Amino acid sequence: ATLATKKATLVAALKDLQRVTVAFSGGIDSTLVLKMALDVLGRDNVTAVVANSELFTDEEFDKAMSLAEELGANVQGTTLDYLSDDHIKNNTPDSWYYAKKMFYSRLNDIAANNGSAAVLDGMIKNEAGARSLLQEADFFKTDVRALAQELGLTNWNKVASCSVSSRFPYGTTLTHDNIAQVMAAEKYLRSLGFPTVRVRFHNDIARIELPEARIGDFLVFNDRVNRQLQSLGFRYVTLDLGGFR
Amino acid sequence: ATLATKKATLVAALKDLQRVTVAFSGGIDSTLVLKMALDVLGRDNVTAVVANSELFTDEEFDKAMSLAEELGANVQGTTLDYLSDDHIKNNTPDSWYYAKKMFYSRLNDIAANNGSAAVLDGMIKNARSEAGARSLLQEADFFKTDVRALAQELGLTNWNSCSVSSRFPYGTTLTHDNIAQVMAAEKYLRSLGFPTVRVRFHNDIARIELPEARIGDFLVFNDRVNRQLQSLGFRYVTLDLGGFRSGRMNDTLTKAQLATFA
Amino acid sequence: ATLATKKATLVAALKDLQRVTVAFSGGIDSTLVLKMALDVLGRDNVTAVVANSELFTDEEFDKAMSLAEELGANVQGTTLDYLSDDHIKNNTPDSWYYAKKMFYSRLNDIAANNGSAAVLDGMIKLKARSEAGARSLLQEADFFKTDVRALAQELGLTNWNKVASCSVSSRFPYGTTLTHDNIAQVMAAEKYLRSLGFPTVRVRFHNDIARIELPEARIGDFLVFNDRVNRQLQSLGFRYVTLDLGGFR
Amino acid sequence: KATLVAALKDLQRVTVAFSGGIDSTLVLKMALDVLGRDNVTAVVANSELFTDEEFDKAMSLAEELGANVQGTTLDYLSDDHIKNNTPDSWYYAKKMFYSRLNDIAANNGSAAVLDGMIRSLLQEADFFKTDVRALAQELGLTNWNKVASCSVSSRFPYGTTLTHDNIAQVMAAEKYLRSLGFPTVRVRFHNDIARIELPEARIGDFLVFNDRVNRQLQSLGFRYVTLDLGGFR
Amino acid sequence: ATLATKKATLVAALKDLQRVTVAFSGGIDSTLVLKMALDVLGRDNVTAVVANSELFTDEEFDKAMSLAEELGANVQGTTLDYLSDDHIKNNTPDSWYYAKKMFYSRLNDIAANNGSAAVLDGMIKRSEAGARSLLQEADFFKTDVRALAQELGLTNWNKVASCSVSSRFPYGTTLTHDNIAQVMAAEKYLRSLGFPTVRVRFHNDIARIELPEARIGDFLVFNDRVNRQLQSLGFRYVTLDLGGFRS
Amino acid sequence: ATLATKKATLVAALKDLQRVTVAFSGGIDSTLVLKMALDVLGRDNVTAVVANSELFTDEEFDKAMSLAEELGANVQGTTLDYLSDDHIKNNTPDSWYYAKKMFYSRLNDIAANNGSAAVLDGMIKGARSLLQEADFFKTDVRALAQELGLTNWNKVASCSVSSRFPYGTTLTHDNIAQVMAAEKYLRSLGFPTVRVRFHNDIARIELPEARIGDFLVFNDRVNRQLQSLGFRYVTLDLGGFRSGRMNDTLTKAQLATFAASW
Ligand SMILES: [Cu+2]
Ligand SMILES: [Cu+2]
Repeated sequence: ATLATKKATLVAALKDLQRVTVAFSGGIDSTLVLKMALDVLGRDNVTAVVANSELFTDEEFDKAMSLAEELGANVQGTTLDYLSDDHIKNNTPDSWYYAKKMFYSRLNDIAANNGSAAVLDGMIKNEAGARSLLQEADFFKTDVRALAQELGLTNWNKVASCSVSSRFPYGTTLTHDNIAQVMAAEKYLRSLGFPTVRVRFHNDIARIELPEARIGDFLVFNDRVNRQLQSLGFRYVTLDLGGFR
Repeated sequence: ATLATKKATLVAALKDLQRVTVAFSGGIDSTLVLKMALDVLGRDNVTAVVANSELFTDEEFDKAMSLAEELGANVQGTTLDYLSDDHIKNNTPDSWYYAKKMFYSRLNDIAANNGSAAVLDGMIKNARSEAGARSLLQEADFFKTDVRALAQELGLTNWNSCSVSSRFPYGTTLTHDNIAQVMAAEKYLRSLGFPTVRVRFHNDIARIELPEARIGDFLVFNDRVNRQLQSLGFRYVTLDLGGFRSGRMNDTLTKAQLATFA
Repeated sequence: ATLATKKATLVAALKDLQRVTVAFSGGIDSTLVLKMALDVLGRDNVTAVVANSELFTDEEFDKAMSLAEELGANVQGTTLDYLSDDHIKNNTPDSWYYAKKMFYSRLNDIAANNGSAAVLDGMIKLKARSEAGARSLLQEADFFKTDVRALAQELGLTNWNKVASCSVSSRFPYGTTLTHDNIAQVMAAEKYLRSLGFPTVRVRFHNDIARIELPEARIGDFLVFNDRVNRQLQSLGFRYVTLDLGGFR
Repeated sequence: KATLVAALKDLQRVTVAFSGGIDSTLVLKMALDVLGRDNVTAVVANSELFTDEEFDKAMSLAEELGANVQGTTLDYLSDDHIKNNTPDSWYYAKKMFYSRLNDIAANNGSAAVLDGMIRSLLQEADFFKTDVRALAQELGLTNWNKVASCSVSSRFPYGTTLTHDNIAQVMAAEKYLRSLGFPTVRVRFHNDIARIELPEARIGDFLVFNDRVNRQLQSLGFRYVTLDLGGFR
Repeated sequence: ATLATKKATLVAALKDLQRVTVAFSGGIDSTLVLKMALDVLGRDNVTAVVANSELFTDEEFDKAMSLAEELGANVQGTTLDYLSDDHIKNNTPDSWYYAKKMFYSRLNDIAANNGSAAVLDGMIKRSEAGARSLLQEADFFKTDVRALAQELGLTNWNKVASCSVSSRFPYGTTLTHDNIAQVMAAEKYLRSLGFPTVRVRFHNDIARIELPEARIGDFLVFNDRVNRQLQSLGFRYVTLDLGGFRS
Repeated sequence: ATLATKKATLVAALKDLQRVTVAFSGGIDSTLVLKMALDVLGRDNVTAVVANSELFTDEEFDKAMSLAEELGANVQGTTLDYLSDDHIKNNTPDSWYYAKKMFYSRLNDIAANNGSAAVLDGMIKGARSLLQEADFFKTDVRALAQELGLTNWNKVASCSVSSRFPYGTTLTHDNIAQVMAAEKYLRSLGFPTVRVRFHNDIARIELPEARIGDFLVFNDRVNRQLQSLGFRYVTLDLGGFRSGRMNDTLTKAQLATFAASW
């Protein structure tokens, strides 16, 4: 279908739910849903929820909270304790399931206790107690961008967030100390101009993953990065030859 | 002139023409023309035509058709055999004209059989000879800023390319095989992060043109490119030292010696 | 307060004024003011002014003019001669105050001659601005940078000048006296460098030495351009052309 | 030079510890010249801790200098201090080396074992690398081994158990990296991680090889192939 | 099998010939033959010949000529016109054979008219022209050549064996006086920048430059200068091979 | 003329002079003169003098004096105070002459005490440059230096530190030490050929252009180290070391007018 019929589908689904709770991450999908909900139902029928957790950065949460206020939404912070579950804490291969369970269950309690008809998230085309309307309307990454520019949406988080769990090998126990170590290492690298980066944790070895197109530009920073991540507790600071992923 | 009077000129020409067929590329100018024609004459008086060829990728054909449908237009696909004209197949320096003639001839066949008064294109101020293609934006004295002024004014925000003939030296015969070879090499290079790229074809040699500011970024990919483009059929994969568009970024002395050497 | 009440105060202030002249830079603030004026008073009561001078590039002036026209405004270009004021010519710490004095004084002349009630600028929550009686309507209505963006999305604004282009005086040490020739030398050097793909760049002037500042993340990309930049900037009159090892700032 | 000639003449029958390097090569012929080919045997050790290419180049050079040459084979991994790579392993390895040479020299009637360190008669004659270079050409010597090697144990953490496999893995990886033009290189072994040390001035020249080195060192058994940002040392 | 036995064999064969002419390249093998010939037969029975051609550079001919003087030998330069043979001129895969055939035949004109018994070259462990490889008949391997060179105090030879410029041309493209000079000047310019092992491969209007891959990073600073220099030499397009040297 | 005949010219020249003094810098030229003199005249008639000054590093002095010992030459040190001359101390464009005159007067003052006839230097193609008289070129010195078994010279040319300062600048112990410490730090990093040009608070680093890409990994360490030595701004010259010598034909001629404009 055309973008007009996909948008009309979205409006009808929203009109029928009447009052919604929106899982708000700050990326372009969730920003589109949140802004479409506000324009169809108005601020007082839309609660935006932003998850605050130890597995994502303080910077991403702060920008999301302020982004929802900029979009004109009542925004709420909720705090998740992902490490309270033994599967997540010990970083087993199915941790994604226990983490997403804890998230949507908290979001269901929020929407149940404020009278919302569903929880909305930003899943698109190409979690059963969530409605992903963009995927129900057959939106693709191309469509979300087309519809966002039409509404004048302009200020979402342009770099993808993933849980810090992925920086640790399966079986490694996540702790406050070693999560903080990875977060400070990745934060410093982003501060040098590398928004997409991974510091993979191998105890005394840091393995840095960069997009291969940036590795040439990184050379000027070797020695400063070496000394900075050593001051954080790594003994060996390395650059992965395979690049990012 | 004022932007308000240039628009009134454009509507007068549209209202007077009653039924039109628009060559629609997906760029801002063809998008403006199509949307003004749709707004002045209504959906059942406007056929949007999108051309599919061997000289362009299927992806641009798909995105042009999606843009015309999203504008709410009756859209028609037509596919051309550019390689059946030997001025084009043998790639002489004027193939651009014989290609545009073949294109405008098919568009005038479409306009004759659907009862439209003219064929419209999106050429602005700063082929039609024998066809009768009217560039109403240029007839109403539109400039690139005026097209954007009217496009924001009408709520247009979603618009989208060069013929593959430019990748071959004059006299080299274009074939389905060597066209596909060039298109795949350019696509693979784009997938590595180089959106502006040309793979110039010299039979068994591939000559890659890059913006000079990216050549340093490219080195990590040399061996992968070399082996990828060798599997695409090139024997030698090379990088042009002048980069993409030679001379533009040189100093006033060697810009003048790089132009004299052309 | 809410966005919509600060919007209403802003609409009220415009309605009373009827005819306005807008100092238009192209950044998010000036474009917000200009767009609120166009939508409250109509195109025929809103003159947008863009200043042209020796201390800024022809490229930034042309984009500001094109942005105002593209947003649907009647736009006017005014050329200021900042080097005729001794305070600016001598490159002292108060040169900016005299430059903005000369700007607001010209804008009050443009506004008298087209029948405008106020001069509007894009300041949000300064001595020259008040003395000239120019109005910061966003600042009166208690806008902050987040409100400016909230309102700009609400109105569908998505192009403004994201670069904060800076006066060329910052390329000279305090006390070095600006001339037409050494300004032109630096301006051509930065224009040449931007044309190679380096949009954020400074050519600091140390008499016969040019000291180029690049973001450290770009210096590797620069290597292929060493010899061309060396000869181009010498042909502009520098004896020595150098690259700062510390980078930008 | 006068000092060196004095000491060798007095030693009558000698055996030379032959490294293949320029210093060691001086001592062999320097001696062959004053004591005769029949009473100077050159021994070159074959081990798992040094490369086959360095062993093969040394022995043929001793014949090239005109010497009775012997290859003795040392099993350094038979010592538990070496096998487990403790901080004093250099001492237990050096004992096994010089003890095998004192067996060969005792057995063939050699009066001493000599090596090339600047008994180190070259160290006794106040030689430095420059003095060694002028005198070596002086007898028309032009062929040694220009790369002076270090034991493969330094590629392993203290406490890591050396095995035939993990040594071979390290040796093939460094051999590949040298083949690409990086003669000074270390492949430090961290189980599934390979950590490459290059001189910092070569790291830029290396970029063109990232992807090939990654795949080559994985096919050698590493899961992750990395480059140390601090560089060589 | 010993070196001494191999040396004596070489000495015996030289004594037998009495008057010889040596094809002298400057490499270590041709230097060993020349020095052993001078020692066993004396200066007036040994002619050293150095070939001069369009297929090699002038400074490479001069360095071999000056090295032959350093050994104390009467050396004469001879110049070959390789481009006169169509097998070489049109660059067929057997062009190497006709060049070397033309080479050894000129050496036999010189050896006939100076009364020499054989033409000697340095092949180690031709057959048409009767040229003798005494190092090959004396069972020399690279280590024997090196051992004997040290014995005689030989330390000066060409360590970089030069290759005919024919390898810069594809099979079938015809060599001309101009396109050789074009390729040789291009390579000379690239060496002057600090890149000693390099090839400028010729593809009509395209130059395909081969560099060792580990130097390609170092090359970037010269791109534009190399581009314009080789265009001023007559190439329309100047390119760098992504596969590197001997791709 | 072969090496053989030019060497005999040199050997003939040495025998006639009987007693010599050799200006020994440690480069390839002086080492050839010094080693040829000993082989013609013996250790009892070849006085070698090596100069120590404030304009050169202690590393050069010690490296030069050690070599004369290897060549078996009687070698003595002499110390020159170049900073006592106002032409050298204030670095005017003829500073080079008054420095070389002050050098040669010490070398001839010594000549009489030695009892030597002439004083010899390594000038190639009352001083005497026998290599220059015998028609030696840079290539001839290399061939004869191998034939005589010499492989020690100082392989990188060293020049007086005066060239690191603009004409008119007063040389001091403070600024000389600053320039020398900056250069030694850069040499310590793997760049044996380097210059730190002194422009008051600006350091301008000259590198051979083939090394500049290799330098990027040290930008930050060099920036901070040279600031600690007293420079405010640390910069890299875009023209490099010996600007123009390695440029294409057109742009070499253009950088040569740029040079001669000052
Ligand atoms: Cu880059
Ligand atoms: Cu390098």
